[PDB]
Amino acid sequence: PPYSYNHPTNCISCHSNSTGTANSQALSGLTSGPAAGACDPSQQECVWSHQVLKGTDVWKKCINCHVAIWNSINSGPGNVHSGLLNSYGCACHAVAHVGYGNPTDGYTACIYFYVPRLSTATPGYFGAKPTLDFRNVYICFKGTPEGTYTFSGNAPTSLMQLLESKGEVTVKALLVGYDKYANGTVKAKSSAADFLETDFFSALEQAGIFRYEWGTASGAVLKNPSVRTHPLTEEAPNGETIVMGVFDIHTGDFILVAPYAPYSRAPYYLPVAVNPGVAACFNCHFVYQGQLG
Amino acid sequence: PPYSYNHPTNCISCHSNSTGTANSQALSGLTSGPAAGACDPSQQECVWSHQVLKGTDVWKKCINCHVAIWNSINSGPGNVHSGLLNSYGCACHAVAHVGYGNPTDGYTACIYFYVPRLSTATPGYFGAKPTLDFRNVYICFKGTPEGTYTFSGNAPTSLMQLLESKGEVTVKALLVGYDKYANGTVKAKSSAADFLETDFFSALEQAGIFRYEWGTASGAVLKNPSVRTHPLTEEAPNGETIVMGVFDIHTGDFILVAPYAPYSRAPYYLPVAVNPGVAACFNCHFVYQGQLG
Amino acid sequence: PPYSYNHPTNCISCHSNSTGTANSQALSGLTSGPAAGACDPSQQECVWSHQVLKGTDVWKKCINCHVAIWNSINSGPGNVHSGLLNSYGCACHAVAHVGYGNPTDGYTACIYFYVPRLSTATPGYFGAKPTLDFRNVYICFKGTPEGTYTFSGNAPTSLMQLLESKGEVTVKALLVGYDKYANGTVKAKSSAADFLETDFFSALEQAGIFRYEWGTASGAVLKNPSVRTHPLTEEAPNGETIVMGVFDIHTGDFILVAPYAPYSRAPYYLPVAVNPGVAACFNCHFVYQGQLG
Amino acid sequence: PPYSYNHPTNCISCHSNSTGTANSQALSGLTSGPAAGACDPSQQECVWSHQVLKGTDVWKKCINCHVAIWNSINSGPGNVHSGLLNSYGCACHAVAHVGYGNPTDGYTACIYFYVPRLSTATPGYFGAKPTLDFRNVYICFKGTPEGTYTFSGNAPTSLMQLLESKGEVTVKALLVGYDKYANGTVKAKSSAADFLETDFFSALEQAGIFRYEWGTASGAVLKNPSVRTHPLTEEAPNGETIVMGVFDIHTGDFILVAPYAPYSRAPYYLPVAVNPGVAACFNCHFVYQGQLG
Amino acid sequence: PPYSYNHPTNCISCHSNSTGTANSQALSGLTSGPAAGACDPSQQECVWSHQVLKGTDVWKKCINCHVAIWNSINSGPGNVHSGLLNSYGCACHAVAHVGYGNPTDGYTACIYFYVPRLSTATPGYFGAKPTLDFRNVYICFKGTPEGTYTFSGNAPTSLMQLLESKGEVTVKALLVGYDKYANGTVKAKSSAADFLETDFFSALEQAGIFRYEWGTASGAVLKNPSVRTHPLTEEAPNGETIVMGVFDIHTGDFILVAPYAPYSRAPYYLPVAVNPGVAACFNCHFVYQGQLG
Ligand code: HEC
Ligand code: HEC
Ligand code: HEC
Ligand code: HEC
Ligand code: HEC
Ligand code: HEC
Ligand code: HEC
Ligand code: HEC
Ligand code: HEC
Ligand code: HEC
Ligand code: HEC
Ligand code: HEC
Ligand code: HEC
Repeated sequence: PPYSYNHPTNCISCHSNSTGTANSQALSGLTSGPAAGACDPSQQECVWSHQVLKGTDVWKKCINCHVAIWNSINSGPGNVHSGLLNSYGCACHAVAHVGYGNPTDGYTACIYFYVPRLSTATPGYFGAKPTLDFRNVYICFKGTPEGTYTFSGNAPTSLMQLLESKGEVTVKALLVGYDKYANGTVKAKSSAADFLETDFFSALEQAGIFRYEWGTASGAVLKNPSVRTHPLTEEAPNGETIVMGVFDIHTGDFILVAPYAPYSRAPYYLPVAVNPGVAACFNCHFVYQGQLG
Repeated sequence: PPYSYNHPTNCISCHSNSTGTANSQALSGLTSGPAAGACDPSQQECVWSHQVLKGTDVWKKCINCHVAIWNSINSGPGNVHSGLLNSYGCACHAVAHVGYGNPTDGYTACIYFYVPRLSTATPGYFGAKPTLDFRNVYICFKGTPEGTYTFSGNAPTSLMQLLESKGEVTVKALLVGYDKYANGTVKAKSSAADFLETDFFSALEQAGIFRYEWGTASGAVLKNPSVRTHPLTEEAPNGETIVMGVFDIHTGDFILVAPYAPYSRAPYYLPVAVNPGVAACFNCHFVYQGQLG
Repeated sequence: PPYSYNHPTNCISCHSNSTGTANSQALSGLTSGPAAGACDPSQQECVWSHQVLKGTDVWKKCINCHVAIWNSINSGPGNVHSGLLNSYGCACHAVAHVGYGNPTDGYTACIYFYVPRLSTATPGYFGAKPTLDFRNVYICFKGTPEGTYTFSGNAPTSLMQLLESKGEVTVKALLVGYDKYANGTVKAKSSAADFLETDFFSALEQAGIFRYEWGTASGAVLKNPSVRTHPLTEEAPNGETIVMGVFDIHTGDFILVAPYAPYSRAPYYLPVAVNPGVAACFNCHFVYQGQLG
Repeated sequence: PPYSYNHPTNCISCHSNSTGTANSQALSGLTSGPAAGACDPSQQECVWSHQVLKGTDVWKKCINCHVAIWNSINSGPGNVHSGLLNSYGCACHAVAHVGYGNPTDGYTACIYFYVPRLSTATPGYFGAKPTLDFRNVYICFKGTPEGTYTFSGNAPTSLMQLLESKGEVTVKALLVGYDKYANGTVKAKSSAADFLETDFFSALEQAGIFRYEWGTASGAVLKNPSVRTHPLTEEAPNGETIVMGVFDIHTGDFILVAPYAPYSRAPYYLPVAVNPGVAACFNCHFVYQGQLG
Repeated sequence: PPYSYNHPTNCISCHSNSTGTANSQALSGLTSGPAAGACDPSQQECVWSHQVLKGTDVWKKCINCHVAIWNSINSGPGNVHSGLLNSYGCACHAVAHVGYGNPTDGYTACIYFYVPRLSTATPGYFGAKPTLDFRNVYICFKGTPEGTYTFSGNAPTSLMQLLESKGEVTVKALLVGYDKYANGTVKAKSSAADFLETDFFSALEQAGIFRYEWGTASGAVLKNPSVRTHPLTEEAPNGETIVMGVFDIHTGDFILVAPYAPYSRAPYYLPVAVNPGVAACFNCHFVYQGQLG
């Protein structure tokens, strides 16, 4: 069975354009019913049509959850980036598919993200905004949790050279200090960071990520005892997971978005002043003709 | 990961209008919860709504730290400049965003500040105070740490001409002599200035800025051994930082506020009589019709 | 950066009521510490509270250096003028703020001083002492180093008329002959005056002011080789300076206090018998009902 | 700037008890050095302590020049008047401070001198010497160069009545005939007096006073071409001067000491037999109980 | 100013031992030059040293004018009295200093002369010559021009008693008749005496003394039109003068030497046969043990 590391590993929901709508292009009759994309699930039984998507459609077709954020960026309080998302989906989050375990042999994982394109637009361009083209490039590699890596893909050669010279891909995240109790209560502390810096394939071994609270009478943010939040993540040490975060193409670092918005304030990560999560946008907003784009 | 040069490079806190308040316009439900600006983080889990701000709002929305200074100027002991700040935010500090490194190719950085406007107000005006309009103009440029620069922006043409003729933007700061010990103790000396004057992009290489003390039994100001101060800054030589200071539009010099208030007295910077930090206000308080405004 | 012409151009020290005292009304916590005027710099880190002062307070709040002179006048050997200084500060020295350069366009400078008030006190008063009221009036003007000037302010109309008719404000000082050597040694001669008489804005171009000695084995006063004195001043030809001296309201002449007390004796300024520095007190001690007060 | 009429108008030298001595009560450290009256100018830099003196001390503290005359009277060839000078300073010379000009409005000037006191000493005293008490009284007045005057002060009522009845104070001096050449040579003639008699405030307009020679091959006294003497005085028509001479309290006439000792012989002032300069001593040496003392 | 009655009232020339000689004990440097009695006026500027003399020196030190008469008596045609003058100066002329005026109150005047001493030299001496000792005694008094007088001094008691009994001191002189013309011509008549006999203090009111001629084509003595003689004296009615003559101690009469040698012949004073001027020598040449010496 698939294991959850940071995201629900429902390979159908993220790849098949919803399941509950009327026409439901992903739904088809079971035995001899209507052809694919024609049944009415509210009026007749029909089954998944085995639809799989590739390319930029997958980024856009991830609006099955996160309706609030999608509406927030599209004609909401995030109106600025509306042009980018409405044309390329979530064009700045990196999805890292991972396959199998047993660290004795070495796993296999690919990383998918976007890279701004700048070969056009009157060479010599050094603006504070990028041109609207991103090529949806990807990187995939194989290796053991310790030591060497082998790279492949169609990423820009400048990033491939950096990754080959480095020899590994690193993962860094911010670990808000937390206290775990017997009944599952998770309360955050006031001064603890324990900055993460490990190989990507050794990051599958540890699950000390804070990622919000779930307790009661907590002194930081949460106060309601009976809610369904998402506390500290799971280990998943030799399984098939979907690691989600952002990929800083400048240094080849896959960064996890470990803390949430209410837990990115000074009295909660004081020892380490920086939050690694917000680092992708420097590969978009301060570009020039060369660099690594 | 973002690097800290003089300011916390938390790109969300300075651009998203707080995160912990009740309504919390920057907070939105994670999967299908309340729309953006409607969750209660103390009563339900919700996530950053990807809100980004541009214009004069960003200057005003920087009241998430520095509550003491904001209250000091607004109806406090800094009551004089209350009219300016309450309408334009911190209208005299310059924020210099910087992107990427590897000085072989050259970085890219922009500078944001304010410039008094004087085209109105009965031509021939030569008062000791400026008119209340500042246009929040910006300058951005690209170049290597050594030699030539290329400029662009919407700054007044008089300043653009000076910057193009000069060919570079310089950084100057006051370096109070300090002694660094093994245990991190930093004690200031009695006579050492070592005035800074370097290209802006070569200022990212050196971190000899004094910027307060952190030791114990210090003979200058500090006496308490266990406090969390901010000692000498960090290098950040090929990273994405946020350099903060003031920009003197008269000479195109980006000035760092290197020493703090307790360390701007005669027995602490004696060899160099002037403190470069307090130089912005000459572009506001002694203006005339032309000049560089 | 600010330039030094005759005084340290530390715009905070002269305008913010000290920085090192316990309560330290000008000091405030950095991020969320105690409010302004409440931190203890010897026990906790806190920063300048952006306090700026206007009016008669600025004159009194200049006791951060010059403790010896302040104590000399207040209940010392200068006991006579103790009543005036303790109520109005240094009420006879003129401070001349100056802004920007490039003499092609023309600078902008204001002058601040005191003027005795005599409209009261039984009209017909022609005593040898003035009444204790001085109104702390100011004059500001704009113009190029050559030729015309434009005046404004709230000074008494009699002085404004004289300044407009004259068309310029002149600067005069006594230049004790000096010899400058390679190693910085400055020795005064026996007969050289070279009386100064130039427009105020052309006085920023030349720095031939003697202003004490710094050498060794000097035959005039100084004998110790290793001391920190203040030798001949600096040019500062297109910068923001703070010119300090006295303003003779009778002729509208801004007079620099060029020589010091040990160098105002006959064998050191013989060719010119008068010392222009001591000329302010004729606007206080020999007044009548009209005049220019 | 102050103007010289007959005396160096150095208001500090005559009022501040020297400047070059070791202890130097008038010298104080500049910024934070030793307190007033404690610096060593030959070993450390220190500045005028703003010391001002009033009363009989000012008369005694004028020994900073005129060392030869002071030693001549004190235990020298002027041994007779040694008792008077050692106790009251120069008790027979009159100092007349003057303030401002523009004769359209009228100036303001005070006169300071000594008056013998005779109310004691067995009424009926008509000796040829006065009693040793002089009260250092003063007279000050205001008026235009033409016509009326207004008097005030604490002088004996007998002199005040005479001055009010007269309506003006007159100045008289002896003008030795002189010839002035292009190169500054001044040679005295053999028969020319041109006795002076004018209002005090109209005496500031003319500068025909002989007051010694400065030429070469002169047939009267001087023979050396290269000396620094004091030739004919200056006009100073609307300025702040210090007129020095003697005040004959008998007639209220301020008398200038116009010619020097070598030029008070018969072949140099023949037309007028009397020299007005030596007229003060009749108010000391031939007094009685009443008179104007 | 001093007034001239019969003698130049130059109080310095008669009291300070010349001014033009090389060593010039009465001359001293002005500001810091050579000490008193050491300057060379022909080679350097120096000023009166305020030297005043008392005693028998003043009589001898009156050789600054009258060189002809001094040489006439000393080893000349007046060889007889050479012993007296060379040891006591002009020991038979009386000098009468006078002070102030306004005859309503009364003036004050002293008289200085010589009195032969005869208490020694074998009591019973009645020779035709006096012994060589004269004691340089003086008399001073106060009184109004009319009526009573008050006497004091150290004169011999016999003369004091006579003066007190008389109650006044009288002045007598011979008035040669003269005619005064518009152009200043003064011509003497042939028969007019108008003998003077008045109180000393009322003699200051009238100036009808002949005292030589100044005209042209005069029939008495003078023939040259252009000469500088000394015609009829001046009034000086309420001033400070120096009355010069001889004092006849026998009757206490101060006698003026009114006519000169060429005008003491019979056809010029015919009505009064005696000339009062030559009356002093009867107090020297016909003395005895008692009398009034
Ligand atoms: C349905 C279920 C979806 C779909 C179709 C997508 N997401 Fe999202 N996601 C989902 C859940 C329940 C959560 C909570 C995380 C948890 O339970 O542990 C998330 C979280 C994220 C995050 C935060 C990652 C982290 O905190 O470590 C991101 C960045 C994210 N999801 C992105 C994302 C994108 C880009 C999608 C479409 C391309 C997308 N999700 C779809 C549930 C669901
Ligand atoms: C939250 C965290 C913020 C926010 C939202 C702003 N600042 Fe400020 N700032 C912050 C810290 C922790 C510090 C300490 C500096 C350090 O840790 O090294 C500062 C400092 C400054 C300074 C001093 C710069 C220097 O000493 O070199 C300035 C001038 C400053 N901050 C300005 C500033 C402005 C103008 C802001 C809003 C527009 C602002 N800050 C927001 C923390 C925080
Ligand atoms: C701290 C630093 C101060 C403060 C707060 C004031 N002064 Fe003063 N001042 C200071 C220095 C180091 C010097 C030396 C001058 C030099 O380095 O070149 C001075 C000098 C003066 C002078 C002399 C001016 C001259 O010689 O040309 C004056 C007249 C003077 N300072 C006046 C003054 C007044 C009136 C102040 C308060 C209102 C004042 N100072 C404050 C240093 C400092
Ligand atoms: C220092 C400089 C002093 C001081 C402290 C005093 N005097 Fe004197 N004085 C000085 C100079 C250089 C001169 C020359 C005059 C000139 O340059 O024109 C004088 C002159 C006088 C005179 C003569 C006045 C005349 O000729 O018209 C007098 C009477 C005089 N000075 C008096 C005087 C007194 C009474 C002082 C102390 C109370 C005194 N001076 C101080 C220079 C200096
Ligand atoms: C310099 C000037 C002197 C000095 C130092 C003395 N005298 Fe003499 N004197 C002087 C003048 C110019 C005149 C002319 C008189 C005039 O101008 O009206 C005189 C006159 C006399 C007289 C005659 C008095 C008379 O005619 O009424 C006498 C008796 C006399 N002078 C005496 C005298 C004595 C005793 C002196 C020294 C002790 C002396 N003089 C000095 C000019 C000068
Ligand atoms: C929550 C999101 C999400 C989930 C869950 C997910 N994917 Fe994807 N997948 C993506 C996105 C986004 C892309 C876009 C890659 C591109 O556009 O090039 C992608 C692309 C792919 C590709 C294309 C690779 C290529 O070279 O074209 C494959 C294969 C794939 N996914 C397999 C899987 C499998 C197998 C699972 C589950 C068992 C899975 N994915 C689950 C988001 C997801
Ligand atoms: C993957 C690309 C990408 C990333 C990552 C990204 N942006 Fe942008 N951003 C854009 C583009 C494209 C635009 C211009 C949109 C347009 O012109 O329509 C833009 C515009 C903006 C603007 C407005 C610029 C203007 O001139 O008005 C702001 C502000 C901004 N972004 C902030 C941010 C911040 C803050 C981050 C990171 C926290 C970020 N962006 C991350 C692509 C990106
Ligand atoms: C502590 C303050 C601060 C931080 C941190 C900060 N900014 Fe800004 N930023 C500002 C201010 C102030 C402005 C105002 C510029 C204006 O008003 O024109 C601004 C403006 C901008 C703009 C607008 C440029 C334009 O032309 O309109 C962009 C893009 C931007 N920031 C990007 C970023 C990114 C990306 C980060 C972090 C990864 C970041 N900023 C972090 C203060 C900050
Ligand atoms: C970016 C613009 C700006 C800067 C920088 C600035 N000021 Fe001002 N200042 C103003 C304005 C605008 C006013 C007038 C406010 C009003 O009229 O309401 C003012 C007013 C003042 C006043 C009061 C003037 C009066 O007539 O009462 C003082 C004092 C003052 N400033 C001091 C300073 C000092 C000191 C500095 C530098 C250390 C400084 N200011 C920097 C904009 C500025
Ligand atoms: C050493 C002394 C000193 C220094 C340094 C100094 N000032 Fe001042 N300043 C004064 C004094 C004194 C006044 C008093 C004026 C008054 O009372 O009217 C004053 C007044 C002012 C005013 C008030 C003008 C008005 O019309 O009310 C302004 C604005 C000002 N200063 C600006 C500055 C600036 C900007 C700087 C430095 C960058 C500076 N000053 C540095 C002494 C100083
Ligand atoms: C700006 C005004 C001002 C200036 C400039 C000034 N004074 Fe004064 N001075 C005063 C006042 C006011 C008093 C009277 C103080 C009192 O009555 O309490 C005074 C009093 C005096 C007194 C004592 C007067 C008395 O009757 O006892 C002396 C002496 C004196 N000043 C000397 C000087 C000298 C010397 C100077 C110049 C070198 C000078 N002053 C400059 C204002 C001034
Ligand atoms: C060369 C001598 C000299 C000079 C120069 C001089 N004074 Fe005086 N001053 C005196 C003397 C002597 C007195 C003594 C008055 C007394 O004792 O009553 C005096 C007294 C005074 C007084 C006291 C008035 C009173 O009523 O008590 C004042 C005020 C004064 N001076 C002002 C000045 C000023 C202002 C200057 C120059 C700008 C100056 N003086 C220059 C010699 C001088
Ligand atoms: C032309 C001659 C002459 C002139 C002019 C003159 N004196 Fe004298 N004075 C004398 C003589 C002679 C004595 C000698 C008295 C004695 O020896 O006792 C004398 C003595 C004195 C004495 C001494 C009195 C005593 O009791 O010892 C005084 C005082 C005096 N004079 C004052 C003056 C004054 C004041 C002036 C002018 C302003 C003046 N004199 C002008 C000739 C003169």
